[PDB]
Amino acid sequence: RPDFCLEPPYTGPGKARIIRYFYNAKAGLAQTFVYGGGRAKRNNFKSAEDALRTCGGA
Repeated sequence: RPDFCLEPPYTGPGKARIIRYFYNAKAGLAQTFVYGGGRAKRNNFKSAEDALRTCGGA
């Protein structure tokens, strides 16, 4: 599994409220989070389906 997939989400310092997806380590689900619009980390997807294709598999 890529090495960023089990990290908590990262809002960053931006002031936007963009609804992105992260792969939730505990649950194994794609979940929404509020992204601030800059300085993303890699557990940050535009859709649930992208989060699962990248992070869902062991």
